[PDB]
Amino acid sequence: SQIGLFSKICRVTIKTLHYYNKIGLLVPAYINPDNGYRFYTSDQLMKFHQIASLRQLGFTITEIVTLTQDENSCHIIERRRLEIQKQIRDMADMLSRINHYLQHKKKERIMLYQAALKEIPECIVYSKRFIVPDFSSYIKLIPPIGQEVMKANPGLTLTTPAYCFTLYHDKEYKEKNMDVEFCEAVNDFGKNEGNIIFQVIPAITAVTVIHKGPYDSLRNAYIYLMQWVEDNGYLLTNSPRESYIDGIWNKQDSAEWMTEIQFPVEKV
Amino acid sequence: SQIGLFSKICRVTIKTLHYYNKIGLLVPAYINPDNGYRFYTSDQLMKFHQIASLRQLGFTITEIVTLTQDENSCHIIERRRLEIQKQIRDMADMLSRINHYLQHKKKERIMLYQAALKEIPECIVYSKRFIVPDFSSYIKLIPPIGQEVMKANPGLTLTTPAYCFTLYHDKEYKEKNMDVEFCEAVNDFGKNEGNIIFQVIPAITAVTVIHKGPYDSLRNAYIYLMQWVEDNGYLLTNSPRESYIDGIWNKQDSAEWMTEIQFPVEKV
DNA sequence: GACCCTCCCCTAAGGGGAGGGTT
DNA sequence: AACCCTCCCCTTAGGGGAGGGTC
Ligand code: 118
Ligand code: 118
Repeated sequence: SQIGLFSKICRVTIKTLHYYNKIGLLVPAYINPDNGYRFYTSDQLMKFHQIASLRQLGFTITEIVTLTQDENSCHIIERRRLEIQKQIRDMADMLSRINHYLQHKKKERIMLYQAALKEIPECIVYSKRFIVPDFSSYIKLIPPIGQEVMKANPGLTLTTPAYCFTLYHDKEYKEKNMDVEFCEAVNDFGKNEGNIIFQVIPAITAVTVIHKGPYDSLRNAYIYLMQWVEDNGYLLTNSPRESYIDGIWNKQDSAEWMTEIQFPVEKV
Repeated sequence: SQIGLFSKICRVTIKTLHYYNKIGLLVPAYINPDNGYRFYTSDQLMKFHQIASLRQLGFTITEIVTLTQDENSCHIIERRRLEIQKQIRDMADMLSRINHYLQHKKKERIMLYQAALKEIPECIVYSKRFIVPDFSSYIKLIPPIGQEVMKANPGLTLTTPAYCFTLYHDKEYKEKNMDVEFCEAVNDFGKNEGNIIFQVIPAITAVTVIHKGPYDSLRNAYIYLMQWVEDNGYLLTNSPRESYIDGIWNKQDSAEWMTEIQFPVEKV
C-alpha cells in the first residue's frame, strides 16, 4: 500500500511517517529505486499499533525505541511511574496556589503582595540577642552595635551583596516585649567579645514577600503570609527573618524604602 | 549596579536577564551607549519578584507579558485553572494504566495483547442480523450476503480502506446459539432486499486489541479486554465489534491472519 | 585578573511551505 | 488534477561557546 492510503489506515499524518522513517522507528517494506516511493504492508500496521500503545502512556521516542527493539528492560518502566507520581503532586500544588490567588484578587481587584518560594544558602553572621520594649528603640540601638564590632575587629569585610536581617524568636507576636536578634553577614571568622558573637546560619527554603513604604504597615505583611501557609498546606518550621534593602542609609523619602519578609516552611 | 551583581541579588543567570531585556520584559534602567553596558537599580528587584511569582504558577512568557500591563484582564487565570485540572485527570489515568501494565507483565514473562484507545467515525453500512448455532456455520454462510447485494445493486462501490465487521448483540459472551449481525461499509445508499438492510453506524471511542493467527483462540482476546475495562475504571457502552483485516481471501497460511477486537468504552 | 558585549547554533516532535517529477 | 519526493526554516525558555573590547 502507498503512503497516502497507509496514512488513512492508521489515521496519522504523512509527515509523521516521514519522521518515523528518518528516526528509524518504522521503516517501509519496499522503496522504489528511481522514484523513491514508500510501500507498506500489514505487519507495519501490527507495529504501529504497538507504537501508539506505548506513546499513549507518556514514553518518549527514545524509550519507545528501546522498549520495542531491545530486551524487556523492565527498569525503564518503573522510572516512569515515579516521574508521574512526582508530577501529579506538583500540579496538585499549583491548583491550590492559584485558587488562593483568585480568592484574594476577586476580593480586592488589586494585589499589594506577591509571594514566591526561593532558596537562601547558609551564611556566616555576627549577631546580638536581646529583649526590646519597642521596635523604634531597637532601630536606635543597633548602629552603636555596628560601630563597636566594625572598629574592634581586623579585616571585617561585608558580603556582596549586603545581607542584614533580624530574627524573631517569639511564637506569637506582641508589642510589649520582643525577643529579637540582629544579624549581619560577613566573610570570615574572628574573635568574639561583649554581647555580640559570630555564628553560622544554615540554608532554608522560604516563601518571601517584599514590602515597600514605611515600617508602620509591616504587620500587614505578616497577616498575609500567615494566611498563605494556612491555605496551601505548608508548615512553619523555623523563626522568620526580616531583611533590610533600602532605608535611611541610602534614601531620604520613607515612602520609597524597601524591605523583605521571609518565612521558612515545609510541605505538610 | 552592574549586571553581574544584580544577577547575584536576583539569584538567576545573566542569559536570563539578556533574554528578558530582548523580549521586552524588565528592560534595564540605564544603558551606556559607548560601551553598551547594563545598569540596574533597586527598582528592578520588585518587578523581578513579580515575574518569578507569576512564573511559579505555570504561566508562559507571553501570558506574563500580557498580565503585568493589562492587569484588568483576568480570564487568563481561569483559562489556566481549567487546564491544570485537565492535566491532573490525564496523569491520574496514565498512572493506573502503567500500574495495570506492570501488574500484567509481573507474573507472565511476556504479553501478546497491547490495548490502545482510538476514534472511529460514523459510517454507512449494509447489514444482516440473525442467529447461528456456531461460528463455523457463520463463516460458511457469509459469502452469499456479499454476492446478493452486488447482484441486485449495480454500481455499488466499497470504501477506501475497507471496513468489514460483525456485531455481537448478546449481553453475555457465549459459544453457541449466538445472536450476530454482519456489516460492511459502502459509499452510497441503496434499497433493501429481504433481511438485508441499509443503515448508519455512529461514531465511537474504543479500546482496541489486534489478534493474529487462527480464529479459534479469539476468545482469549475477549477475556483480556474484559479485564482492562474492570482494572482501569472504565464502563462498556455498546456491543463489541470484530473487524477483519487479513484472512483466507488474501493468504493460505492461517498463521498470518489478522483481526481486531474493539470495545466502545467510557471513562466512568 | 575580572567583566562585559554581540553573533551563531542547539534543544522534542513534528508543521508549513517552495520547487521539481510522473501519470 | 492527483500523488509523491527532498530541502529549508519554525515553534519553548533559555544554554553553550567564540571572538573581541572595557574596567
Ligand atoms: C551595623 C548595624 C547596622 C547597619 Sb545599617 C545597613 C548597612 C548595610 C546594608 C543595609 C543596612 C546603616 C544605618 C545608618 C547608616 C549607615 C548604615 C541598618 C539601620 C537600621 C535598620 C537596619 C539596618 C550597619 C552596620
Ligand atoms: C461481503 C461479505 C464477505 C466479504 Sb470477505 C473480505 C474480502 C476482502 C476484504 C475483507 C473481507 C470474502 C471471503 C472469501 C471470499 C470472498 C470474500 C469475509 C468472509 C468471512 C469473514 C470475514 C470476511 C466481503 C463482502
